[PDB]
Amino acid sequence: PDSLFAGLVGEYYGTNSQLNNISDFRALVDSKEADATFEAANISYGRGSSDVAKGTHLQEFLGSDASTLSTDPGDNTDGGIYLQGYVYLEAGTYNFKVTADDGYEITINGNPVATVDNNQSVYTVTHASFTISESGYQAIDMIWWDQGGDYVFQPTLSADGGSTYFVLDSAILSSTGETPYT
Ligand SMILES: O[C@@H]1CO[C@@H](O)C[C@@H]1O
Ligand SMILES: [Ca+2]
Ligand SMILES: [Ca+2]
Ligand SMILES: [Ca+2]
Ligand SMILES: [Ca+2]
Ligand SMILES: [Ca+2]
Repeated sequence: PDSLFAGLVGEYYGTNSQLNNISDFRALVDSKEADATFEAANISYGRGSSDVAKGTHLQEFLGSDASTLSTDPGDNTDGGIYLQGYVYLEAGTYNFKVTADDGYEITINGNPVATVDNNQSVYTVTHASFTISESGYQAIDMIWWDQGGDYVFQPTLSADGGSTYFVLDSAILSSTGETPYT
């Protein structure tokens, strides 16, 4: 049985190898069990300095979500997160606008909808629009990593053509696709 909560299933992975791109982080995820798990209920993380993977920086980065960490990871030079679950969206057009250091990829119903395939100091990208064909819980996953230094990850979403954006949080997230009452 998988726990039902108003959030995405979160996994954190650390490494002492360099993360340069999405492929490197996905390979890290493939290579071992998560260094920690957590509930991603308020996906607006950071900003901080001096490496996400060292000391208590992950806790600080995750903020309101850190109280759900399964363990306190040891130090690494590089690290990142893999989030997966469901997000309630009505049929219509949407676009992400993401602030991040380093890179990331977000997919909805298996299709990439926001990609930065490289390292970067903090930068905000307004991504191209996509459509949702049927109202309901949509499958969503995210990866984000830090190669070192500063770190931030805030992927906001607009349903109104970029006039207003919201953080993905417990209002609309579901870990399993069932309706959370938590
Ligand atoms: O990863 C970013 C780009 O490289 C360095 O400037 C650190 C910074 O956080
Ligand atoms: Ca794994
Ligand atoms: Ca630690
Ligand atoms: Ca909390
Ligand atoms: Ca590094
Ligand atoms: Ca960084």
